[PDB]
Parts: sequence; C-alpha cells; structure tokens
Amino acid sequence: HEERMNNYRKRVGRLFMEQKAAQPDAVKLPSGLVFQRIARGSGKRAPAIDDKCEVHYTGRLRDGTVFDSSRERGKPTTFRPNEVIKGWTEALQLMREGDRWRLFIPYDLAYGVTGGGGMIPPYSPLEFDVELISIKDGGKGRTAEEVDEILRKAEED
Ligand SMILES: O=C(NCc1cccnc1)[C@H](Cc1ccc(F)cc1)NC(=O)[C@@H]1CCCCN1S(=O)(=O)Cc1ccc(F)cc1
Repeated sequence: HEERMNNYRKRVGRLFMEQKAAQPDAVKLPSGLVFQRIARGSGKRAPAIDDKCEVHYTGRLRDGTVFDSSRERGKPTTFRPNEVIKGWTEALQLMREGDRWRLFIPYDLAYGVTGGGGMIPPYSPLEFDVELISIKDGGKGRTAEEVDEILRKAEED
C-alpha cells in the first residue's frame, strides 16, 4: 500500500523539516525553504531567473541516501533557476558567487506528490548542499542590498 507509506512519509517528513528549522543558524523563509549558510562568497549579484549557474552539489534523502551528486562527475553542472525545483529556484536567486548553503526543501517545493524519478518517493523532503561557482556573464538579479533585506525580514519572524 502506497497510501499507508504516504501517511508515514507525510509525518516523518514534517518532523524532519521541523528538526532543521530548530537548528541554531537555520533560516526559515515564508515559503518553507530552510537553509544554513556554510561559506560566504565574494559575489555582488545573484543570478536572475534565466541566468546560467555553475554549481557543485549533493542531494540526500532524509535517511542519508544520496541520490545525485556533481562531484562524482568531477566537474560542475550548469543549471538555470527556471529549470529546477522551487526550493532550488528560490535559493539560487539569493546566493552570490562563492556561497555555500545547505538546503532543506519540503516536498511541496521539491518533487511533490508524484516524486522524482526512481530514488525520490512521494511526499519526500530533500537535503542539498550547494556551491555557486560562477554565473554566466555575471549575475543580473538581486544585488547584495536586496538579499540582505530578505534575510532581515526572515529573522524578524
Ligand atoms: O527536475 C528538474 N527539473 C524539472 C522539475 C520537475 C519538478 C519540479 N520542478 C522542476 C531539475 C533538472 C533535472 C531534470 C532531469 C534530470 F535528470 C536531472 C536534472 N532537477 C532539479 O531541480 C534537482 C535540483 C538539483 C540538481 C538536479 N536535481 S536532482 O538532483 O533532484 C535530480 C535527480 C532526482 C532524482 C535522482 F535520483 C537523481 C537526480
């Protein structure tokens, strides 16, 4: 039965997202995306919705299983914010070159009710660590001023 598995997946996944939101340096955005800043980069602009980004990353289920990783391919993968899941679209448009964040994405901002491919079941929250290596022809989105105001409103809740 997938319905019994989904009821379980819904409860423990909620607990997982509740745990990381309680971690000390974790930031919680109104959408539900929770992240932790690992490294602070020297970039000045964030990528726009259609900018190409050079990214090193690793994705984990909340039980520890890694389902994908760009380091075993060795070189960085190219993505656009308008090509990825919602949690990745929101995070990328707030990160500058050199930043390293750990993302905790609830299922409704990831692959949702259907799931993602083979190794990501329905109602699954996702854990990513993400490094933004560079942005093609420079970021054309948020400046450092726009980003800090979004974090300032977040920590104000
Ligand atoms: O799915 C995507 N866009 C379409 C879409 C669907 C639904 C909602 N919104 C958008 C993109 C682009 C992509 C498409 C097809 C691929 F084969 C690979 C990438 N992906 C991602 O957003 C995340 C983000 C981090 C990099 C890539 N992954 S990922 O690691 O989870 C992929 C993965 C999933 C399960 C695995 F077992 C292994 C790998």
